[PDB]
Amino acid sequence: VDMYIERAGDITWEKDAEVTTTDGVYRVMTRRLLGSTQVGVGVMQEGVFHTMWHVTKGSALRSGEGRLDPYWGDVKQDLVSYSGPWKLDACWDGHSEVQLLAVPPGERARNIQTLPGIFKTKDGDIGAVALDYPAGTSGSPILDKSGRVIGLYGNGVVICN
Amino acid sequence: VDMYIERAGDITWEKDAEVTGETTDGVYRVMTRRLLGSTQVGVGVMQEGVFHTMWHVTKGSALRSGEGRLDPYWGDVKQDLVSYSGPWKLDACWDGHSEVQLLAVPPGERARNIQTLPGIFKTKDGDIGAVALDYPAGTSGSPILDKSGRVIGLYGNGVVIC
Repeated sequence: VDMYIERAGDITWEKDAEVTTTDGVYRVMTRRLLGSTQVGVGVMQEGVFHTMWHVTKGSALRSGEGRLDPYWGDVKQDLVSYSGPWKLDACWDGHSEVQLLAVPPGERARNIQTLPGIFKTKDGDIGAVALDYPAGTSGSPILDKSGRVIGLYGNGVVICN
Repeated sequence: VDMYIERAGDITWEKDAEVTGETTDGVYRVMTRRLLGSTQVGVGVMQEGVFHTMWHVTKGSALRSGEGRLDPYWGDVKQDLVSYSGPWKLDACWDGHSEVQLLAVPPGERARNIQTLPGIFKTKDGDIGAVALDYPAGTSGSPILDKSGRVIGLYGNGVVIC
């Protein structure tokens, strides 16, 4: 039994993308007996690891030889930061295309340019990436044209003001 | 509490298996409710009014079942087990040579039985059976069955040898 993170690539906006403990994007992996599972994805920015609460459930993560303890979490927002407070502040303008840096289980990271739908929720309107990825892709970062993370896959995108 | 259980089917050995709300007994998805939808975090077993799953699935957190909150009764983080609303009821063990059936309940897919022979895995305390099959995240807790349909362990937790 071992929960660990594994670099899958850099976070950048890609110009010609397909259309429908260093910083970067990581798979969250779990080893239990003879099995190996991708349980999710997250973002290392300014030495803080960001993912969704349901991916880790606050469990400590191995990175390399080191160990990352949960710093901050909210089950309601379904978010968790490791080694530091939440660092992702960018919001979606509500009209611009975004890029999903999808990291599906057993597959390479790839950017996919897409237009979020607006979804009516309890709290109000939020953006959502309407794309189907297999279980364990959740936490994949959503990027604005400036390469800043505007949300995590499964968790939606907040619209500004 | 954002976690709830949902019956996925009956626990039985299937003859024609591939080879390699309800308070009733059976196999359940463990779901979390987010703003944009529900996510399957695990699977468990309702036997004799007690819900069994793995500690890492719920973290001891209360579940919504049917129209009633289930409170954790027993748990061990080390063995990675938790029973709800009563003590642990699953006592059956693996003989160490017989094939078993994994009643896999993968996220967004129907329950299916697959017949397989566990490998023997070395732990600190000794030898245990381990199902060598790859299922997506959220399939952990899926019951492993002897020919009598009794649960001999949960997927990702291995199978105690008698």
